[PDB]
Amino acid sequence: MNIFEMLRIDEGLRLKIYKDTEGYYTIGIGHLLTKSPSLNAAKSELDKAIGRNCNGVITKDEAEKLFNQDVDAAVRGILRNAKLKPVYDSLDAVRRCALINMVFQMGETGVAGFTNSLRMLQQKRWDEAAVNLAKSRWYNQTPNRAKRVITTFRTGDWDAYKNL
Repeated sequence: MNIFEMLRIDEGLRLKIYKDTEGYYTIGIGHLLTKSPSLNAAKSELDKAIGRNCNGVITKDEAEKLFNQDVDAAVRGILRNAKLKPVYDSLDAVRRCALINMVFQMGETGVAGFTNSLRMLQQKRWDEAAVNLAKSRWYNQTPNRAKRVITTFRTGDWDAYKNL
């Protein structure tokens, strides 16, 4: 399993504009278009993102391209972040994937605010950090996905995703 397959399991694939768990306008493989309430603002972002007139609809191909960009940007963001980089560097390949998934879902900023868990992750206190990560809006709002990611940090392997 790899980062793309893992995220693709968590996010899904929709070729028509849709709403987030959060109510936000999205398309493809979890690509947020706008946090604005108008479908029209969304459409516009969409066409800006793709370089064509899409009329709210994209191809598989366009979805994966956006996905390639998004993943690349998540990793580069982690690398640039003073709070994130040190943790990322300290982790093994599998756990690195779990951080990357959090970053993709919630942005650099959001994750960098998980101060205490980050600390425990750096320290390799897997069980403690899993307990701390669960005490969040993130877990309460998207418990099945949060639990998959959390198991991944706890175990260091891909079993939470085997099922799926």
